[PDB]
Amino acid sequence: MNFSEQQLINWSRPVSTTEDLKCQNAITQITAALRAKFGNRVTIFLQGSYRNNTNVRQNSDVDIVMRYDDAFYPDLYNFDELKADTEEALRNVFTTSVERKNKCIQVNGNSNRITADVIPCFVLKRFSTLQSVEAEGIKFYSDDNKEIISFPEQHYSNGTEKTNQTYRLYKRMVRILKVVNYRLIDDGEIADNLVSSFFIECLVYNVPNNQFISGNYTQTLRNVIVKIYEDMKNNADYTEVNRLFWLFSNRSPRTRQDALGFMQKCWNYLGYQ
Ligand SMILES: [Mg+2]
Repeated sequence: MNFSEQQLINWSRPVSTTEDLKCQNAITQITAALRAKFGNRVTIFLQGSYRNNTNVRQNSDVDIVMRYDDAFYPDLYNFDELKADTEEALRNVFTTSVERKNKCIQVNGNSNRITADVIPCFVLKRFSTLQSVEAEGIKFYSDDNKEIISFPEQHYSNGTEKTNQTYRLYKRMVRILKVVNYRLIDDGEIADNLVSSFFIECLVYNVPNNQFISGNYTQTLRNVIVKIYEDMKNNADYTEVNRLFWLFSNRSPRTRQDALGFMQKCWNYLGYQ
């Protein structure tokens, strides 16, 4: 195949992490700006690639969640106002670096801090039929009126558990496939939204643990791609990493065909035979 075992190992490593000075600087500065307005009425935490340790690009943007939750976690008002107040708190400090986006407020970085997406949100509680329990996550609204929900804590914990059980290969395989995704996008071979990082993470999550072969990145990656590809042809019922909801739920526009096509492009790019 086209890339050596060592090249796959190199691609499997995290590139940006929460240890990075520029990441710490962004979190510190943004946290101070938000606390100046909201005090203890919010919980601030990370989600996305810095939280799950799946970054494969230098100087990656960080996703900082600001959960307005005074009603649920009190000190021992609609979403439009929350997001506007969040934007104001950030603009007072970061001025022209602040840009409102559809699902977040972006705070553009500089020589000393990474860019950050600040995600104002509320507590969400929803019943999971998969687990027959009420689950707690977050909810917010996009500027184009979609209700966006997430379970970042359960996503974090389940992904960490799987990597701990697979010789650390679960997240290493996610990272490799994210690298291939960016390369295919840069080459114009796939659209930049054929698959997202979240989608890749969920696809690999559903590959059984016994497909991850200690110390064999080439064969593990082969197993991962073949398993997802075949599962997509076979109409498989994949879960999200959070194990609370189905990946191919009728709430989500992404499809098994998207995953099948992505796996094919990865297989061809990597040169497996
Ligand atoms: Mg992200």
